[PDB]
Amino acid sequence: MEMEKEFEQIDKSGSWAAIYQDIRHEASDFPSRVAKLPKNKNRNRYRDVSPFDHSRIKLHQEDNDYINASLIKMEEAQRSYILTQGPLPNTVGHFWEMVWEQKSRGVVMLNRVMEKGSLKCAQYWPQKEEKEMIFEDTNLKLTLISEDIKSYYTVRQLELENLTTQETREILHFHYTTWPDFGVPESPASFLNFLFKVRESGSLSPEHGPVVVHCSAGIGRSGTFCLADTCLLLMDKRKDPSSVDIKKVLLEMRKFRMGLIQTADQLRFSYLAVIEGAKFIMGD
Ligand SMILES: O=C(O)c1ccc(OCc2ccccc2)cc1
Repeated sequence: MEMEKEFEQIDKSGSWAAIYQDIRHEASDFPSRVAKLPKNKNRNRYRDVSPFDHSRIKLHQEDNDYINASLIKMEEAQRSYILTQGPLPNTVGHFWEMVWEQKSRGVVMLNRVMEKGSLKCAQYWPQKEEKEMIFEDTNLKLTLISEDIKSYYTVRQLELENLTTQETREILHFHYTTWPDFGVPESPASFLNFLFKVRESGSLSPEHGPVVVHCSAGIGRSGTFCLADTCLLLMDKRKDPSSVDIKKVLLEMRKFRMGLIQTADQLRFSYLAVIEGAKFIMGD
């Protein structure tokens, strides 16, 4: 079926939970043996969210190459994404090592450091120009260059230096700051505006390594971001945009990381975002 009318048909029939459970039943199951080794326990935030072995990002280190991060490679859309958990106190150096080694231009953050009165990820970037951060375990230096605070999101320019070689690179930090502590946003308009700002920066384009996107577990909000982006790109590429099937795209993405889209409300919100976004790309 088309998307917008499938949407109203699920609303009128109130069957979002049943649709979402079908997706959960049909989703791929692949091994995640490296994630579960005892030496990696303090590298995982949640015991039930792990990267598959076949798609995990490897650190370029011989001691321990493990990080909780996955490469989502979308062949028809010609887009790749790295989805990862919010960094932990003992993985902030690994996180920036990955950004460096994978040649990423941008980092997309979809959570606040504290939500619901608890810490959802480490404070992993510097908050003042004159107070830079050094990660001694991976030999990297990180400096805040500039910061632009808007009503729904903040963009930061950061300088990452590899202290072994003295090479430097400019990284863009795109921080969506207004996702509610509970539920999903009422309108997708600010989330879509944010996606378009990431696109306009070059961070999603083939001349760079894959964008790094995270929330707390790296599957829920993060899944919503890449699902909406890929669906909108396919609607632009194909002769028949009504052939784009958001449930089939989501199942393709779940071949590369488990659990993408965590609730039926996140699934409904993803439909809403793609539907409204497709009108702006052209005009209604
Ligand atoms: O009739 C439909 O079922 C439909 C028609 C057009 C359409 O395209 C939306 C779009 C998105 C992004 C760029 C250009 C067009 C999607 C679905």
